[PDB]
Amino acid sequence: RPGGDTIFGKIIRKEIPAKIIFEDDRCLAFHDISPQAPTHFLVIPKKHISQISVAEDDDESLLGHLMIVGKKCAADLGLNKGYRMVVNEGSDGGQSVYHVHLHVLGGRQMHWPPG
Amino acid sequence: GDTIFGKIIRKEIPAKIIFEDDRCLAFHDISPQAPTHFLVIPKKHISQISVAEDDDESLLGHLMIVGKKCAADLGLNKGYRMVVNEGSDGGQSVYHVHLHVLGGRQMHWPPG
Ligand SMILES: CNc1nc(N)nc2c1ncn2[C@@H]1O[C@H](COP(=O)(O)O)[C@@H](O)[C@@]1(C)F
Ligand code: NA
Repeated sequence: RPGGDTIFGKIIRKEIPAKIIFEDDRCLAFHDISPQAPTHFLVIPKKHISQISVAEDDDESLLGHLMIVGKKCAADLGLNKGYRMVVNEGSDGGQSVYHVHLHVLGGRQMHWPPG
Repeated sequence: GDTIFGKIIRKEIPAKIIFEDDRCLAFHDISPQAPTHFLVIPKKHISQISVAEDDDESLLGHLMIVGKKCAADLGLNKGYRMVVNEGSDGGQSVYHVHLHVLGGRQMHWPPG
């Protein structure tokens, strides 16, 4: 299925509702359902890639496009003071949905270490 | 507008370099927050992700592919976290774009 059958594939195909911020031919940006900050959204590719550890060398442009879209959405949402971009990989990374996604958190002071 | 990461790229100060190519450098972080904590930075000086242009997409994605390849070579088979901090709220320390890659322990949520 185009986009796959994880909850993110369903959101890509408009089968499950989501709060969409931006959409193009390569990616979708939408608000996280359990926000860990005043502003917390996700940017996902439309192409299904299960995890960053299995991304191909030709996925570089797409992965960079997730970050460019994440920084554009953050500026459009008024995050003028900054934000944190996060990609979780596997069990130690805390990954719970196996479809690559970039978290963007802002609206508050983010702390160190990042988890 | 030089930065300490510019001195590392230029080999003017020591760093434990993990990998280098013609457009990026990966090296262990001097103040590690996990058993394995390294950075991947572009050689081109982009001060922060908020000012990166559309033409930089391939270079930014290259940081993540190099980061995931370095993590595999460093034995992070149980997973890891990749982080990019922007500005004061993001907790950005050096004004040279850097991708943090942290593993070797359970990463917690929220991510700071
Ligand atoms: C109702 N859904 C959720 N509710 C609550 N409370 N926490 C959730 C939900 N989904 C995920 N998480 C948390 O997000 C983290 C990052 O996951 P990923 O985005 O990188 O895949 C996970 O480790 C989690 C389970 F702590
Ligand atoms: Na610099």
